[PDB]
Amino acid sequence: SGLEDKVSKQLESKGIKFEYEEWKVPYVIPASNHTYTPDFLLPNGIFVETKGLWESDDRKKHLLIREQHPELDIRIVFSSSRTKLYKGSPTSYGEFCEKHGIKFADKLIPAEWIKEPKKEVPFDRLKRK
Amino acid sequence: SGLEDKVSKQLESKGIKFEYEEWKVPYVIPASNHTYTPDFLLPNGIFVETKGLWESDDRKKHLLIREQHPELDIRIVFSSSRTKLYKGSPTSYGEFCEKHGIKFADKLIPAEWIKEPKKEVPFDRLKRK
Repeated sequence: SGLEDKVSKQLESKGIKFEYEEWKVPYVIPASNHTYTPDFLLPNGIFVETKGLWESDDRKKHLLIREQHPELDIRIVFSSSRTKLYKGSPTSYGEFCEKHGIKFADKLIPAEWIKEPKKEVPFDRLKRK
Repeated sequence: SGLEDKVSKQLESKGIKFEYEEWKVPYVIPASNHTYTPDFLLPNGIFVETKGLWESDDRKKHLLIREQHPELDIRIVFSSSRTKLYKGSPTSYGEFCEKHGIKFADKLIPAEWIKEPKKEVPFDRLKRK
């Protein structure tokens, strides 16, 4: 940077010996608690989230929720699952979902999902509104 | 949204009783591990970070570092300590530092800091670049 150079030029001019970016300090960012509210809950126990732009954080949230709540069946309906993860990415929302076993579809809830046999939803583990 | 509207219309048209944003799924964002590399380390054991823009995440980082490594003396030299935290915020970088006990200066490292008596830095706690 320009700032680092000024400071650097300062110390040297005054003959101050110093160390630069020589040392690393470890630290941990504490685990945090959050909640996610799926857009729709179908009678057969299927949760459905609708999504246009699907940002990095949101993808991680889904991967985390699947790891933490494997008995939850949460699927996604995209305006377009072809959209690429980011600017010049080669990977698309749909591809990502396929890689992680996230069931998805475009524009509307597929007819077959609505018809899957109802399953138990662990509501005790959830918090209402 | 167009997507939430179309999907709920599709559901209503098929007679599906669905709950909308009725349930909160709790989840945890895992603790993460990092390392911070101060820009300079003076002979007397004082570390100095040079900062221009200083974002919300960078600030939060500084507080975690002070908490986890209270044995280190980490100070900040800003391009301007008058800069506001974020657009609209009334609080400046300099006021954030005073509120949290972080020593700071503007543009160049204060001569009086350079002159403070040496304090041994516990390098066993740190990791070389």
